[PDB]
Amino acid sequence: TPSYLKDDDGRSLILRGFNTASSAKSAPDGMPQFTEADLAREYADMGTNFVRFLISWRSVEPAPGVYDQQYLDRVEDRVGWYAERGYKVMLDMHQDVYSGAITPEGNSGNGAGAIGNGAPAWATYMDGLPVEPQPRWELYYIQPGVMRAFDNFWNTTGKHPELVEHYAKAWRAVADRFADNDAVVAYDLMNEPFGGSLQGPAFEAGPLAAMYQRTTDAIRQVDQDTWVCVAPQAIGVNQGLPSGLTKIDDPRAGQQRIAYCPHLYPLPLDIGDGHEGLARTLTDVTIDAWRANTAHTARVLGDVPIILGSFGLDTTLPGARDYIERVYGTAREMGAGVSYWSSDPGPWGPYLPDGTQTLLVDTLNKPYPRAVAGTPTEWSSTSDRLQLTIEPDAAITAPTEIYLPEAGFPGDVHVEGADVVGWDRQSRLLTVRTPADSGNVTVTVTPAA
Ligand code: NA
Ligand code: NA
Ligand code: NA
Ligand code: NA
Repeated sequence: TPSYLKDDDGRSLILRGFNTASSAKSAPDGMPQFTEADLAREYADMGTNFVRFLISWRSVEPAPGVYDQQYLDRVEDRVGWYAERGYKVMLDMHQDVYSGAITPEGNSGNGAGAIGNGAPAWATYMDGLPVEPQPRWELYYIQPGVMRAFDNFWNTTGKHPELVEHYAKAWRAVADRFADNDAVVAYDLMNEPFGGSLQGPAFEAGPLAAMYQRTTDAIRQVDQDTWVCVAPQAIGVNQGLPSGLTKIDDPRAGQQRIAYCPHLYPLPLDIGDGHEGLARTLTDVTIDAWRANTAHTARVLGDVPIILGSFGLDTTLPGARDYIERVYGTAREMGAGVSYWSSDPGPWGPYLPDGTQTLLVDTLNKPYPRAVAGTPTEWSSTSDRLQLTIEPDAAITAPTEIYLPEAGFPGDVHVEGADVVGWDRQSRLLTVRTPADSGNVTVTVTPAA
């Protein structure tokens, strides 16, 4: 059965939010094009309680050994917006195709970029190997200069043992700033690791795991309590193949706080431009295969919690809502958190460029338990109902906290199996208390007559 991240009250967290935001990748100041008013809109429309907040190595460490505390001030400012609205934050050290420094035309400055993004220019060593224009961005991964930049980072070439050490110490700098931040729950060490010339389990169990171990150790010099979240290699594994990632040791006193944060991008959904016919058949197989592989690696890592850190699609495609609902149902059964890709404007996201909602908003805006006083064994919801079964824990005194959308709960609530402590119609938060002396408790929440 699944394991959960916990809040300071000991409640088990069911995490629902977005990646915010891809616009940070190219921004000179490292910040997403996302305001406090945008967060208020998100919360009002969907009741989210989590964010995978994109940060970047190029912003943390713009020159070797010279950390930018002003950038960290900016991150802290945004984290405060989230804190004020009761969100938990996972910071993602984000890259795609290594760096903006992989081409001159795509480099928005010092490794920032709209396509390639992440590492600072000083950490990018392509050794003069070419990077030719490609018709979709993912193809840059296999261009010679990008492959070489990764091979140098992982020190496959033997020429750059320092780069992983810089990466680990950049994470330590972030962790030193955020250790005492009560809204931060997780550090996602690297978006979509790619091995370059080294592929599969030899990469994952070799230099990838070694970087995760070094970085975990560095973070634990300054932060004992934040969950350290590790990803498999993305290529193949995103598409349903197994990971060879191996266990990371957590030097913290007591129980380990490592979590697993894989992504889900079925190939048939992409190539088929939607979720109908044989593409749907094969995407459903992918989801199920992915679930089994994800559960396996989460066991290997020490029976750890899971966060689906990224998944998404163009919501206008045939079958999109069915796909989204399938993924969220799977995450629910797995006890997984979810950060959807992404909050950015356009048909993948919740809002179009003019601020109009896509179908994503209504799809995501469902009741869910946010923080449960005990282990949630099973739950379900529809627009106007939620049911939740809880394995009791008498040590927890904080109430179970549940989001109820206005759409289905226009007035008061009726709760079977628990006492209502609070029903805040402004914040949309229901708080309930359940007995801890009668075994597993089932709570059913419906609109008042
Ligand atoms: Na900058
Ligand atoms: Na460079
Ligand atoms: Na924290
Ligand atoms: Na340990």
